[PDB]
Amino acid sequence: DEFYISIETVGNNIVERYIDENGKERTREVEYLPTMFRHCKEGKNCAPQKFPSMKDARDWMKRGMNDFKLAYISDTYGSEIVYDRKFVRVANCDIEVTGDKFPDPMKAEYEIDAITHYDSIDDRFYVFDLLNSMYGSVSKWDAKLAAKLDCEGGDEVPQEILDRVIYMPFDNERDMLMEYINLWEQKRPAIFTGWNIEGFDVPYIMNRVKMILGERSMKRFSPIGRVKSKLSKEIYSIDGVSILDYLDLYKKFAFTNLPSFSLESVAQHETKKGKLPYDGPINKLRETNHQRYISYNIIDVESVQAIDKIRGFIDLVLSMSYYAKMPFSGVMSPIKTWDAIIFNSL
Amino acid sequence: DEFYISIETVGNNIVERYIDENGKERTREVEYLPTMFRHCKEGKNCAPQKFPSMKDARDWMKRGMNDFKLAYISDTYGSEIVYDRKFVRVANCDIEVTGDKFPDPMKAEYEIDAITHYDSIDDRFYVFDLLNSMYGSVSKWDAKLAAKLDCEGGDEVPQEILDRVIYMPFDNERDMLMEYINLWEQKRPAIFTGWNIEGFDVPYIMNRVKMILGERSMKRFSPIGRVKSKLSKEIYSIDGVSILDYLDLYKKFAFTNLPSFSLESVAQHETKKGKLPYDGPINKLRETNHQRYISYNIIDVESVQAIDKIRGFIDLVLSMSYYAKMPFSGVMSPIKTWDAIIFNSL
Repeated sequence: DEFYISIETVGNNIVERYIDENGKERTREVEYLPTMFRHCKEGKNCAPQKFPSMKDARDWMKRGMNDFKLAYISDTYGSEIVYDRKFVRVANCDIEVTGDKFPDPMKAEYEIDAITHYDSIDDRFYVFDLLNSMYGSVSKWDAKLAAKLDCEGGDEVPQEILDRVIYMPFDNERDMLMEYINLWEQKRPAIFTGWNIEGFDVPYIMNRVKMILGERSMKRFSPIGRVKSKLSKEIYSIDGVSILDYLDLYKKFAFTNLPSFSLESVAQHETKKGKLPYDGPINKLRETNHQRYISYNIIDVESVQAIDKIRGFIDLVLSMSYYAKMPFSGVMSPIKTWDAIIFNSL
Repeated sequence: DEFYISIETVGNNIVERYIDENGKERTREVEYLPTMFRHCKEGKNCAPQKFPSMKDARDWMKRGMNDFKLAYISDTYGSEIVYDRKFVRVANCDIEVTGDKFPDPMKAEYEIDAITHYDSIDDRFYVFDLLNSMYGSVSKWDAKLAAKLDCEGGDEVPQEILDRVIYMPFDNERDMLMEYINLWEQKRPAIFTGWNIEGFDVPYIMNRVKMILGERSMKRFSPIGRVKSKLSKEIYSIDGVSILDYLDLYKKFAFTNLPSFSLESVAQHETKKGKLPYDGPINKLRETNHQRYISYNIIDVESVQAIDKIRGFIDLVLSMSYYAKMPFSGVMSPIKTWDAIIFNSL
């Protein structure tokens, strides 16, 4: 009851997102000067220390921004934090890109044709189906068929999954993308997961939007209007939203030693449920069986929430974060966490 | 009001050292059952999960135990921890030994000439002097001469430091060693710091006491009874006492750039007050110039506390450890701190 969701900074100012004292998520840009600093931030670290004066903090601020954020939090939430996950919007997507070669996210040359995106608040799987684009036009996915047995041409996607589905077919990619940005705008995720979203999905979505709708549209993913490409790889950061890959969480917090950390292997290992095999060039399954294509896509996206349901990692990130009184992204490393404990301790 | 000093375990038990309702160090011995456990206890950790019924917990017991410790602390110490330095017994010692250089702590051949041991609680430095140190019978030491200028035959040991020196002259090693153990037994340090204590000071005392006085005389040092080795350089641990070497704290929490991290180098740098330049020999200073020898000893020991007044690492240690609700030994370890936060976040 009164806790932060995001701590960003713009113009030497703090822009924070939080769930207020009546459960509504609000954002505020504060004018803020920290009261401590750590000289080494201007395997070693150093003890923090209080500024003597508001003049000191002031020319420091003009000279670790992360320590600035750590301080804000401490000043703003000095008491034990009381939080409620029901107030935190965790979303996770999984896209499908049909093309020759392979969908190199950096290049982002093929039209993405499927994006299912769960939302913990609504508890709905917003499915985005592109039935019309370069690799042939295709028919609308069918929820009723999707439920039927494989023997009867059904996909066998369970009902409560199918029941929370919110099908949205599109005539063209521009439109689908343009509407996906909208989903982000009106339902902005505090934490965004998935499985290798950081490696594939996120960058490929940013790169295709950017390439198709152009930069300006791409930054609309960020409520700060800040979406950057970091560099083999390219990962993309979306300010205002903690992008936390469940493949990373799973590898950091679930003692496994699996030969493959594929969605399938992990999901099969965790939920014990699996996906119907498919005798046919999977690389061409949208062409051969788009109905199945869309169901596989929605199964994948629920696998994550299932695994999370079993493992409770999103919950740990929140406990760990609110306790250390640090941004969710630190939980992902001893050093980051330890480094915040060092500062927040004094 | 009340905080842990030491948390240890005898068998399937827990014995706790602490400052009580009204500041007295006390020791509890509690029957304890873990409220949480982390299955992986048999950047890779795992999710903690509470136990709803002591039955389903006790059924798990016997199936690292610093899970037990971290848990005891949390369970027993709920609520933010408030602590005061004034009650935490912080000791620090430096010794002088004469014999073939770098008198190896493993071997432990020679009769340790002297030990000055400060005790934060009763703000006095304790000076143990070995007269009849094989090599030679020598004069007592005079605090008087030890305060008067290079111009005279004195060592310029500051007066403030001199008004604190309890001088204990001994005519044999054993008499001084037995009494040394006595000091610990009578004023058990919560934290035991020094400069390179871990490498030399400690393992030399333990092996001398073991070799010359025997095992149990060594174990007389631990509040419960276990002082153990690790071995061609053995490292000692006294259970019930946190041995925190200031050399390690300093490299870790200071951000310097010093060509040398010797006690001399450091103290000069910090206090900008160097030692009275050496004159004569070095190794025969016990003989040629004892007294200066003993004056210096007190000096090495006060420089550490001096360094600490400026740096504040002992503060950071109690802060971090109480903030994370973990034992003092984990503030040097990111894994350990992070791992404590994971636990305590539940």
